[PDB]
Amino acid sequence: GASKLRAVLEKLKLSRDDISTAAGMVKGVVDHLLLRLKCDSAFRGVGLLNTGSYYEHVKISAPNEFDVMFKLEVPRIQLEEYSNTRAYYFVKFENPLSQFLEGEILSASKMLSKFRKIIKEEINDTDVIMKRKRGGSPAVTLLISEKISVDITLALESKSSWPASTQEGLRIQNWLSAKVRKQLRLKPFYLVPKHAEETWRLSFSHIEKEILNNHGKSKTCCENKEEKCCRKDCLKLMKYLLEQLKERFKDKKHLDKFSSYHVKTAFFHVCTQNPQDSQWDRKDLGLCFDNCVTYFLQCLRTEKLENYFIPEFNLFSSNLIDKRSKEFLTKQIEYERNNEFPVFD
Ligand SMILES: Cc1ccc(-c2cc(C(=O)O)c3[nH]c(CN4CCN(Cc5ccccc5)CC4)nc3c2)c(Cl)c1
Ligand SMILES: [Zn+2]
Repeated sequence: GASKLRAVLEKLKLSRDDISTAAGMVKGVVDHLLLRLKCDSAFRGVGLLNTGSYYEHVKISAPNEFDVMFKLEVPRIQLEEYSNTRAYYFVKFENPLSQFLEGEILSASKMLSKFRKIIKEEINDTDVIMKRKRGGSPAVTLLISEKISVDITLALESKSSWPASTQEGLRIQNWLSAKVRKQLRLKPFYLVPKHAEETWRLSFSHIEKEILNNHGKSKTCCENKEEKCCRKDCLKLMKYLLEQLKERFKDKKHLDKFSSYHVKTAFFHVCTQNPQDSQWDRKDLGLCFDNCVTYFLQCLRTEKLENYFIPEFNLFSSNLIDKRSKEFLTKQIEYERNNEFPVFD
């Protein structure tokens, strides 16, 4: 444990907890968008994923940045792995999405261009302007007033068994048990637009809250005084460590490809590595956060960070992130641990 780390966590808790109208402004915009979308022939079956919450945030230090998902149920889906990528698929199949068919394969580009057209129109009809940024996921980014920012992703939902590329993924059997792994694999999966082309990426982002809210080997982890663990605290600190380094070097482009997602992935790989709750004692926050920082550094150096669900998908391959960018971050983190983590004060 370290006192500095707890002070950072106390600051992050107060920004998250204090009175804010922001969620209300976002709910207003989202509820309005959903109504204009449910009238469209193609987006009629659109539903907000997790209709009840605090809307989900991409940043632990930014209370004004929101992350939202609109899902479309896609029964009787045929998936085809593109170029042996393990995570990117062609979507094959009347139905409402038959309009976006280009032969047999579903067009994401055309679906996103339509989704954008409808949102861009609703923006004019409280001031909400669509941020100029263009990319498949998030499909849309809105700036509400001056401070509030909302990412909106359009995703396809499938209730069929997870694709074969996931068979060895979610290696939680020595931590959460074989019984829990089997229960989670019965949950749906998502397909989001992203190029490896008219390819969709497999997404399991919805599995995170399931694990975070029931994260111990003991069924009573964090339910009493005797069983207080630091797993959630280590993830918040790992995320905050990346966010602060990204902010510091925003004028350069060396940390542009790194995201909270990479930090989450490496963190859950440490959970598999250290499955016992005794390896996560609240008193050992310092050493636990150190095990996290060390593992992430090893990922950067070896250029290896497997998708937690798709083991043959390396998020740190040279083709996705060049070595110079990795070596830059490796140098910045190594500086932070050798200087009592200055980004935290
Ligand atoms: C044990 C475990 C479980 C889950 C994950 C996981 C996996 C994925 C994945 O893609 O498989 C993730 N992706 C991202 C970033 N996304 C940005 C866009 N958001 C849209 C949204 C917004 C609101 C409501 C739904 C959706 C969701 C969060 N964190 C992810 C985390 C990991 Cl690592 C380990
Ligand atoms: Zn716990």
